[PDB]
Amino acid sequence: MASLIYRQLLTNSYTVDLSDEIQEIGSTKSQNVTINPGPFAQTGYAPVN
Amino acid sequence: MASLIYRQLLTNSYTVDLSDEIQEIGSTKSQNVTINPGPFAQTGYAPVN
Amino acid sequence: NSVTVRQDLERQLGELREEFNALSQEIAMSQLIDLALLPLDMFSMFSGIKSTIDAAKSMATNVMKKFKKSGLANSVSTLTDSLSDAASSISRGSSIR
Amino acid sequence: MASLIYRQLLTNSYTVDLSDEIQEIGSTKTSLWKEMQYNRDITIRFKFANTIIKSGGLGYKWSEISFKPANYQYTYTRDGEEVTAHTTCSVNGVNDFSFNGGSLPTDFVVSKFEVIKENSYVYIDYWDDSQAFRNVVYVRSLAANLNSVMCTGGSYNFSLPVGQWPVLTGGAVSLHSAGVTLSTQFTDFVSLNSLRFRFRLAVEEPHFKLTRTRLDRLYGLPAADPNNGKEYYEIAGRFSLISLVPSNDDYQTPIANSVTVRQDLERQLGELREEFNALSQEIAMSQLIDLALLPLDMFSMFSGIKSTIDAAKSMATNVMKKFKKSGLANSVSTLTDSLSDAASSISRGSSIRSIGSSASAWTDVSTQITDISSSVSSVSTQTSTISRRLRLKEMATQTEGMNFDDISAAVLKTKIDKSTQISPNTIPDIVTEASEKFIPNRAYRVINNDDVFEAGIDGKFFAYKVDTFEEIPFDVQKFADLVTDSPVISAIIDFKTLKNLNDNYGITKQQAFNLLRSDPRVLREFINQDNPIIRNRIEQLIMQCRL
Amino acid sequence: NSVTVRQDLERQLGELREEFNALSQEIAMSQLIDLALLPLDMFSMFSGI
Amino acid sequence: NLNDNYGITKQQAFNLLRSDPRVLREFINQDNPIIRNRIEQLIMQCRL
Repeated sequence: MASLIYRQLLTNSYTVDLSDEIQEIGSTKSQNVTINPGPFAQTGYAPVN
Repeated sequence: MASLIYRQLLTNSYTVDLSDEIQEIGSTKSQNVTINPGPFAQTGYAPVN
Repeated sequence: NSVTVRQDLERQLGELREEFNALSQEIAMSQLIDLALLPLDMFSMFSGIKSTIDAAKSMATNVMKKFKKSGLANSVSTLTDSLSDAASSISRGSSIR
Repeated sequence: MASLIYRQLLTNSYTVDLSDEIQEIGSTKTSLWKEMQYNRDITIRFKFANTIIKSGGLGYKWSEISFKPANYQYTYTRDGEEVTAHTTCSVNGVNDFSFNGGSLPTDFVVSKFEVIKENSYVYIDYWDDSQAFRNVVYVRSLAANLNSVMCTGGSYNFSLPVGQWPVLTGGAVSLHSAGVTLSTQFTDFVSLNSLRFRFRLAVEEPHFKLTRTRLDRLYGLPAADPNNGKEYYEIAGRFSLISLVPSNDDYQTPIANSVTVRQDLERQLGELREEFNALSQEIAMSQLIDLALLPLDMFSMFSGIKSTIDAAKSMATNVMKKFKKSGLANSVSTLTDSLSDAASSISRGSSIRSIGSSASAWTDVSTQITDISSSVSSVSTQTSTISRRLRLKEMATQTEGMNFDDISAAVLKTKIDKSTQISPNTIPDIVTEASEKFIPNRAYRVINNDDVFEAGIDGKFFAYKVDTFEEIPFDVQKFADLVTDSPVISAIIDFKTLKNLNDNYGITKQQAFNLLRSDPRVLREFINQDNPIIRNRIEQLIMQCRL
Repeated sequence: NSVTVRQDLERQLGELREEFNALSQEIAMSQLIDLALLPLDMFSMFSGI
Repeated sequence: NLNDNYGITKQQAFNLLRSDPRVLREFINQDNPIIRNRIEQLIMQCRL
């Protein structure tokens, strides 16, 4: 029935995962960002003459 | 109640094979993965003698 | 960039099954049959899952994979092909009763 | 029964898209058959290659360090025999690392630098010489147990005009085999098939560093020296194979090999139809009716196929994607469109039709246009058109009483399981033809408060009473608009057979009620005991389904 | 990188809804009733488009 | 409201079950009763 067809449309969700992993595997590159420090020391070279 | 639950767990055998095939063939044709250098410049005293 | 990750193991299935029965033996009664009338789906059968760590799709696929090798699947397949062959022609005239 | 089989296999035609896209992206750039056991113990030797390219100038900039598919050989001694092997390697899903020294032309820089981590794969193929290696064109299943290898990496150094040379040491990836399949391989125009091995990865503790560079504690085997100056990589393991051979009719003569695939059999269509006519001529008496009750889902439809390729489901649903070329999917699409757009146009679409009893699409849209035959009446034409349309539709939506597609798929299964010569790639046309070419002309019935009539796609039609049997004169419009909004009874037993059966053998009331409403219970109970004339009618009807 | 916008594709539905209303004003009266009776499935709805 | 028109003794046990399209179709096709207004507002009642 139309309402039953609507519930059927709700049921078959086990294909969206297949679809988007298909999208991902044929998609562009992956990447891995790296780590960075915080504050610093503000040093120099005093005894120069 | 359960009738259709066990019906659907049994019918989707036609889809599980598609799933394993597509995951394998995607594993075959995966593209390259490139890391990012990061927001820093790594330098050093190169020409020592 | 560690040495590697290490998947963890799990206890043998016997203790799981016995404690599963021990958990069954304190189920409610009226709400059980109250639930036993609503025919849900294949979807909400696995809607509420714990921590869903990139697992729901793979777990559903694994359920579908493992379900077809059960005794019930073999029994229904032998049912259907046996009746198809029986109706196909006069294949078995009279061997046993 | 089989009505729902056709419905949900048609609805599950949205899955053809994933298969089509993945297949496109993966190629961019009784039995008369017997199986042989094949369990030959195996081991394998590996080898890795590399490619290095510098940039012209002062010899300070380096462009790419990359892997490359290599192929070696070795001489095997197992079971007291000698065999030679050709093997090739490959890799996919490699991570890319880089190191910039700056811009001025006196500093070291490498642009592309591939290293393997826990996201890649390695591919291996065999070339044996035993007869097991020659029977790998038709295989049922494949499995292999292999031992892991604790592979490592070596050390490479550059060379610069001034200063001591930069070195690059270390590399370590463990291997774990998971998955075996089939492929082809060639090196000297010797193209013939082989089997593939895929592996998962794991890296170990050693540090793979670069000297005097702001770089340390790299994890993963690089492409500098993946061999440590060694020769091969010893990996042993079990192996299984259950391939088959196209054996002859006899039993004393097996075959020592298998010749080839893509053989030009492709046997001519039309010569694969008369044997179905014979099979139907020796089909059954009543057990097909027993078969015509259980709804045989997609799993049970192809449970006993016994093939070598699992893509049968995708093609077998592409077929009810592809009735676009026939008149099944086209008919449902067109008539759903007609009902849909007739439900929105009151201005023009609501007045451009013919007349039944009221503005309905199931009756007057049937009388759209058709060139008339030599000599017929009028009412026959409208009855034929409306019966044809509600035939094509009401069958595929819902009804009461046993329906004709049930027996249609019944004869389908009786042919498929008792075929004895069908390839996995000829069913995706037999199913289409049988869904269309069968069921040529069947009549339909509906009950209305002791008043009942019938018509079919032959130009014939009658009307008669329930609790007696005589003809009453026919009318059109009230009958049309009462069949518009009622479940219909697929007339398995037509009017003349009912009249003859009542006249000769008599009938009780309960039998009349449960027979006029297409209940298979009374049908089987009646044809089982003594096979009267309607046994002839049903044998003709199952004879009628020609192709 | 770009300061990603917090809205996407709404500027189409925002104008499409009113013409939905305008066209739905003049639906038929008897034909949509029996348009509901046939169980128009997942394939049928999305085919004739 | 409709009970001013008779429609009784076979239509009550069906239209009260509120599930059969047959009797409502037969009413809507020729009678043009209050139910026509009811379902017309119902159709309008789902604006979006």
